[PDB]
Amino acid sequence: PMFIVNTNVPRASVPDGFLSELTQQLAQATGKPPQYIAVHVVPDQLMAFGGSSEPCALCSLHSIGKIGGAQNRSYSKLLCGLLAERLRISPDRVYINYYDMNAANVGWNNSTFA
Amino acid sequence: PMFIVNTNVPRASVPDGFLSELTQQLAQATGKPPQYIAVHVVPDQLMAFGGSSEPCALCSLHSIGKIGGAQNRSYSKLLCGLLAERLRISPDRVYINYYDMNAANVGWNNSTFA
Amino acid sequence: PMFIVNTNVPRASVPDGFLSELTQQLAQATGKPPQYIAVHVVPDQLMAFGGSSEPCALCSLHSIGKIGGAQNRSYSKLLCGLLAERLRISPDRVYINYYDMNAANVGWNNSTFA
Repeated sequence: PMFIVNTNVPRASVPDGFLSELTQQLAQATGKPPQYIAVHVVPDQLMAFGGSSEPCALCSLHSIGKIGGAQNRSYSKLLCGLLAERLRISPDRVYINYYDMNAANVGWNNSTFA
Repeated sequence: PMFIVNTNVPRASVPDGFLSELTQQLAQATGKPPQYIAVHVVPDQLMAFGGSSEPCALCSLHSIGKIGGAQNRSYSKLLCGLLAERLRISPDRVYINYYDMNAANVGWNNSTFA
Repeated sequence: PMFIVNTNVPRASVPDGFLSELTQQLAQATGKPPQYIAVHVVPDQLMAFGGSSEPCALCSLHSIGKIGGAQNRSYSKLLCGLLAERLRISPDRVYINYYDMNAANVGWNNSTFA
């Protein structure tokens, strides 16, 4: 799985352990080994949500399977919780786009997963 | 809706109110309330279009509905126009990817829109 | 086609001419003229892969057609090879997401390809 967070919070406010915390929590939530999880955090962005530049986040989660109606509601609770606690972002200023990837459409280690 | 602009134009050339303008224009074009519109502008990027590093942009628009043949032409005229007027990017050096998102695949405030 | 590379390798390690090389190699691999290829390289990113911050990359390739099972294997060998040779990134620390875009969902030059 790969998880991307784009946010206007400054780099100095991103805790040093945040990428490792996300990796472990996503491994538990998805049931996948941590070795397969990639995380990308992009702070200091020029962003607005609802016309306001108060802290916000635009996120994406891509996974081969483990995406769906009930699962995505659970992921949204987990991730809004982490963003609220660690980055101080209000949960109504977070969007998360979920992508169920076909194995033939994910490249890794010179090949694809198909 | 969520609109992202990645561009090699320098940050100093982005006008002060550009995020507000995009928000209002997108609200009018999509018919969705400004409260739910997120905009993200990423300048100073290392980009090329057709092998050249003249000003260019790669953009994405994600929406739950309001995506389709005729609507997307209208959005492209609006958005290429704004980027040409405000950032001085030629419209033939802009790509905009459009994504019709399933409501179950957009997380917000501890749930999804399904 | 549009190709995006996000990496934690520093900007100073990106060779002169890399965006040209990517444009030329992707034109050959996809069969599309170079004029319609856009490339975007994002170094110095805060990223982890498998809970480690050793060099890694998250990439996307979006094309109108020319995406599929066997083609994506060929692209992954090509692109993992280039990232390994030019940026010193191990292929097992690269994900590439492939997107087959409908022509009606790509805006360019004030219109769409539909």
